Amino acid sequence: MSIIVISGCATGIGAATRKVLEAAGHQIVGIDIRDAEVIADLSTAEGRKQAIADVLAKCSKGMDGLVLCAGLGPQTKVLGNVVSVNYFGATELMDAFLPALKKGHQPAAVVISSVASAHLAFDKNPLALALEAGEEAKARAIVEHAGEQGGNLAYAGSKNALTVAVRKRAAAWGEAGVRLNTIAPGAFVPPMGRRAEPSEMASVIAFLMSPAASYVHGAQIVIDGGIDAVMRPTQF
Amino acid sequence: MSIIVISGCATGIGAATRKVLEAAGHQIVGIDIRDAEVIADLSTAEGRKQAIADVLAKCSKGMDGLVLCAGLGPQTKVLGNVVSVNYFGATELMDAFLPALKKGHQPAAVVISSVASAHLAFDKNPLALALEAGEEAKARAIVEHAGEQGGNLAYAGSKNALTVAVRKRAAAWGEAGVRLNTIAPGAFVPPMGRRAEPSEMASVIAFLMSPAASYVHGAQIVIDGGIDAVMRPTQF
Repeated sequence: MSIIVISGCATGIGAATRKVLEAAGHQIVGIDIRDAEVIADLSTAEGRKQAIADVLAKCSKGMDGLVLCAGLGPQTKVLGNVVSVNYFGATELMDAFLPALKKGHQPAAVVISSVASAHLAFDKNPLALALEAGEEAKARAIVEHAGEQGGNLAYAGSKNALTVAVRKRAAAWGEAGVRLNTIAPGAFVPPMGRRAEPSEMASVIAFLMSPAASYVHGAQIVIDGGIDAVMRPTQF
Repeated sequence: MSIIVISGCATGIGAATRKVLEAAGHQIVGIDIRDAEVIADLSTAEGRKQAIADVLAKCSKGMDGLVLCAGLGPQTKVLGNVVSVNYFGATELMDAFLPALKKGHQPAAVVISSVASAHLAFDKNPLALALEAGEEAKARAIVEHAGEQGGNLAYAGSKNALTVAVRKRAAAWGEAGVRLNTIAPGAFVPPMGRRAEPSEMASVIAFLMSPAASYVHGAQIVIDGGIDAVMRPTQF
């Protein structure tokens, strides 16, 4: 009776989030290339469109939540997919699911960005304009024609653009009565002295999807053991 | 058994937090001008020194947590007190209590800053250097001689410096095994367009003080119903 849609549910944080939310009594409709109710490859427009239709077909009466965990990191073989999945795989889905979310009970959504979103300024983001304008081919070309790196550009650039996109939707989602927040997993040795377990990302998402976070909206919760605080003490 | 020290426990968020953590089974050692185990006024150096001594005497075996909710808003008659309580009332206590927290079980601390902490850049904060240097008289003089909007300066200035102070302690606190984060209040039912109840701040603090936030350290969690996102979409 309480459906929550989760992209990237097959592995990592997405898988760990499915576990915690199911323990809370939610019915999950997952989206991924495998081990998911909705099989889809979010790297292309056609793939996302079909995914959206497949999900909405199962949520004609609405959904209570949405968690977008699909994502590709640097080193990804084809860099164009990093931009497509990380940005459009999130933005097109959250935008298409808002109507359904609006009908839900205490509706909320969480988007997995990255601390890398703070490694660049949006106005200095080579992908910013293209991504905001919905120019996917252009954005993919940029990273595929990137200099030495390219991977960090596609990753940091897409995540930075993603966080800003979520914050720019705060007003509209607030009017619709749906909370929308992001978490930013870390990406040397953190002050807390260890690497995180996906479960530690999922527990924060569970908090953000619950009434305990009733007044939390449009925020980005950094989960990195303290690295960001050490690197950017004066920036928040 | 499990002691949690809470400053500003008599009213508002401090009171709401005390209720939630007490329900969680914690023994609370409150610090406030009234209705507290430790009666103290944190506006003076001697007052804080005495409060620290009185608290440590009750936590000889350590403490499991610390929540600093003491604070004064703009428009407080004597602006010097805003700086003293908001900054030193927090920094001297957390620094003095670290040894005790270090001895605790899954120790964590939460400091209540404000969304106002982001309304001024640390490098452009007229109180920054004085506060960091521990020059209380100098800092108080700055706001009491500011004239127009000296109240906003005292408030935004102390809170900005506070959030930076907490972030610069991330490395040391992490090495000590104690998590340290801030919440940034702004001012069921959708949050946008309404004020929050103190309980909605306390529920986030409860989360930050629990294992669910095991990898959250040095972070500032904004709890404002989305206002900050609307105002600063590209800053986070």
